[PDB]
Amino acid sequence: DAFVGTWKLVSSENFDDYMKELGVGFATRKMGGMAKPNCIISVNGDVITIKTESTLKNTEISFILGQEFDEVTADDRKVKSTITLDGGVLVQVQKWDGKSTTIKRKREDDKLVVECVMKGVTCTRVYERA
Ligand SMILES: CCCCCCCCCCCCCC(=O)O
Ligand SMILES: Fc1cc2nc[nH]c2cc1Cl
Repeated sequence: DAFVGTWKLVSSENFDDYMKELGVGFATRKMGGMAKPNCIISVNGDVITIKTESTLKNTEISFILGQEFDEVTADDRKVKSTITLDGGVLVQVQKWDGKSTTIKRKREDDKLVVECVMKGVTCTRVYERA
């Protein structure tokens, strides 16, 4: 849809703080902090795939909107994830150990804007088409 494409990270604010609030240790925060991943989003019927590719790590999720799935995150959390579409925004929630974080992906002009929230910390990442 609006989301399908190959996207490259162009900007990020507060991602270290976000990773810290998730419990990510220093070595992994250091690897994530200056990573400039690509995000490849595709759809085949009911099934949406999001690949995230960077020099040191590749991850992938495939899902159906509104159906919970098990996910291993890039920082090795084992989470239960659910993704829905709300007003054109893809809203992902991850739940583990009684905690939750939300990742919202939205299309704005030329950009794919991703907002990640954990407790009082909000991170914003912007991608542009590769
Ligand atoms: C190898 C570096 C891994 C860094 C671990 C980061 C923690 C996972 C949070 C990912 C939030 C997704 C944001 C996005 O799609 O831009
Ligand atoms: F959040 C991330 C997720 C990733 N998955 C693969 N490489 C990545 C780099 C970053 Cl920073």
